Amino acid sequence: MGYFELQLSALRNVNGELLSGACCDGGCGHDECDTYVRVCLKEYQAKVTPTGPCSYGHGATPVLGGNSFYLPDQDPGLVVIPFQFAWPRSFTLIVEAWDWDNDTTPNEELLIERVSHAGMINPEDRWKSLHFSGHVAHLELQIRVRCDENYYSATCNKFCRPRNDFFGHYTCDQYGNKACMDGWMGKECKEAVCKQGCNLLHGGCTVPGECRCSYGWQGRFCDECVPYPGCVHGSCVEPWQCNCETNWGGLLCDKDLN
Ligand SMILES: *[C@H]1O[C@H](CO)[C@@H](O)[C@H](O)[C@H]1NC(C)=O
Ligand SMILES: [Ca+2]
Ligand SMILES: [Ca+2]
Ligand SMILES: [Ca+2]
Repeated sequence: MGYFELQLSALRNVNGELLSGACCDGGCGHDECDTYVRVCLKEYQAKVTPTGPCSYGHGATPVLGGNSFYLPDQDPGLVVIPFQFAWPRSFTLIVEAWDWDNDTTPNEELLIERVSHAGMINPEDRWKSLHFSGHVAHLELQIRVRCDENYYSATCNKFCRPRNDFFGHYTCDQYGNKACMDGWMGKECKEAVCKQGCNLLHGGCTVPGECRCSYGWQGRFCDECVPYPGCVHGSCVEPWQCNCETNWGGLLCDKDLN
C-alpha cells in the first residue's frame, strides 16, 4: 500500500496553441488556454504509446493558469495516485495538458501537449526531476513513490505495525523487520525467554523470566526430578523412582535390611 506523487512546477505554451494546431479559445489572441493536467500511470513500455488504459491509476489537477506559470491545506499542483498492489518499480508515466472550455461535452480535440517517460523508481529515492519538451509545451515536474505508514520495502508491500499485546511483543526497524522486545523471541515475537538455567526439556514459561516444570519435575531450573511419593532412604534420577540406599529396602526404601 502506497501512493505515487507528481509535483508540477512549470509549463510554457508561448503561442497559446493546442497540439492540433488551433488556438485554445498576430498571435493566438488574449483568451488564454485554461490549462489543467492529467496523469496516466500504466505498465512499462519499450515503445511508449499514447493509447492504452491507465492500469496503475490516474489523476488530474484543477485548472492552474493560463499559458505559462510556476507553482506555488490542499495543493492543486500535486497529483497523488494511491495504489494497493505491489509497486512494480518499472512504469510508464503519461502526462497531458488540456484546455478547459465550459462544456459538459468530452471534446478530445482540446489537448495541449502529451509527454511520456518510461523508467524505474523506488520508494527509497526522493524527488526525481523530469524535464520534457514537446512540439508545443515545456514541462518541469518531480515524481516520488512513498509507502503508507507501517509499509516498507521496494514494493511498499512489507507490513509491520508495532505491537505489545496478546499476539506479540516487538517494534519495527528501518526496513520493516520485527524487533522483539526485551524478553521475547520467535519469528512473531510471541514466545517468551524463560529464566536462565531453566532446562527447557522439562520447563516452560508464559512470561519472561519464568520457568514452571513439566509433570514429574521440580526445582528452580526444573532440573530436579520428583521422587515416588513417600520415598524415605531413596533418591530419584528419572521421575517417580525410589532407588534405595544400601541396606534399605521396600517400595519406599523404608525397610531396614540389616
Ligand atoms: C460557462 O461559463 C460560466 C461559468 O464559468 C457560466 O456562468 C456560463 O453560463 C457558462 N457558459 C456557457 C455554458 O456557455
Ligand atoms: Ca478552447
Ligand atoms: Ca480561456
Ligand atoms: Ca478554454
